[PDB]
Amino acid sequence: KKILIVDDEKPISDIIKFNMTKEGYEVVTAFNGREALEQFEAEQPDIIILDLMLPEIDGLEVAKTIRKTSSVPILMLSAKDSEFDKVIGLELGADDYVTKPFSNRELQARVKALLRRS
Ligand code: BEF
Ligand SMILES: [Mn+2]
Repeated sequence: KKILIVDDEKPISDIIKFNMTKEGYEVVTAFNGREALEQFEAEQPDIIILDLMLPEIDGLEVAKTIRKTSSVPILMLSAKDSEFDKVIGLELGADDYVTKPFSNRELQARVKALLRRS
């Protein structure tokens, strides 16, 4: 399975990539919202892990745009942890929303759960 990891912070992207590589997934990365949409179109990932505070296009906009044409599972991963943040992310099309800092093991389990019901 292929996972697109969207995060502008390289250290965070690297940690998620390492953990997804350990699960046997193929990993593709994007460091801003524009790169996220370009990688989504070129790579057709099975699941997207999506940061929200991104340069060029924010994660909420990326999710809304992707949802116009695809039902690909989206797991938002952000430091934005308010009730409004989680509700808006889910209402715009996210299948899950995990807050930073996060557990690598829980992330793996949620990606598995999402792939299970998608
Ligand atoms: F910058 Be991500 F929204 F944590
Ligand atoms: Mn960010």
